[PDB]
Amino acid sequence: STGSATTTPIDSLDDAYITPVQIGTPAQTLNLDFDTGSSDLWVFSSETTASEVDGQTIYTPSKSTTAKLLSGATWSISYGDGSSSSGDVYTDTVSVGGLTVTGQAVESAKKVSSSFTEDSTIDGLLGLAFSTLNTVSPTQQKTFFDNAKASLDSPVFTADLGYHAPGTYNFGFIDTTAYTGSITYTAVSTKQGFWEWTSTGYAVGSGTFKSTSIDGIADTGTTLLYLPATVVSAYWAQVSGAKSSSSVGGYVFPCSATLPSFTFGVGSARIVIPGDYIDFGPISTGSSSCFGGIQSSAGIGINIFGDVALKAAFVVFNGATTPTLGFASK
Repeated sequence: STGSATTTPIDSLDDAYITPVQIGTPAQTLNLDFDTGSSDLWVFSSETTASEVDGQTIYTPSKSTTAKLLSGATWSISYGDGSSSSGDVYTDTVSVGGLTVTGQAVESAKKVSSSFTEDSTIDGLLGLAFSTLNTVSPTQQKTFFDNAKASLDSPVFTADLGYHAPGTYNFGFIDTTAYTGSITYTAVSTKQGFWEWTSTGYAVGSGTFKSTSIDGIADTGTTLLYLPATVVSAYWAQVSGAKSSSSVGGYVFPCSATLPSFTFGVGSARIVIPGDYIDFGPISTGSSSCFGGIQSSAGIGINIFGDVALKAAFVVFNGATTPTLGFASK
């Protein structure tokens, strides 16, 4: 089997991407944030504290003939940005782009933090990291990809995120029309539960390539590119007037600037992030100070190749027995 679903930015900044997901019988369609940096499929639901719902579409398990309470199971998750959610668990039929999993753990939120409430466009998350990070207790549950794997033509999914445009998540096949040149594959460590890999270096604009190992995770659920302070300083030093602002929470730059591109290495291959991808616009409405799309990972504890980097590439998440990551230009 295969599946193919369109993923759409939630706003004009590409802050996140939503993908329609069919849950239950008859189908309830929720728009979920596909997140290769976590491993829980959780949704706004009929059980979510009413004051914490503001515009989201909810999953109502009582209206699904195939929903079953997973008795005794609870979940609770906290994300790198400080947000969180928790609740109980149902199993139900879940379909993505024509690909169906029966018995999928659907984590029903009783509580969500303000950040989720305030985002009316995201109805939940669908985790695509390794199932070892799944937070369901006392019986850990498998991701959608993990459950689908054996049925897939090939044990892969791909992320093709757009710049200010829709893109595609595919399951079970590689669309050879979706990228240019060849795909370069690189080793993955699953030791922390992430799609963790080592970039071979970087360049800033038309500058020379610096060969240096940068361990990081491929994370569709993170907006920006978070890299070591040395790398990020080297980038923003090429933008007149750019500075790190503790009041704003990172690097800002004059909105009048033209940003340089940023290149990262995948083996001997190179992925170029155009300068425009690194512009996240005014820090506040009407401001002439703009927020940078490359920020320091110092104090995160890990480097994150988030959407800013991934949307510059066609990315293969290979879930074979020995997992790997593939990157192609597009």
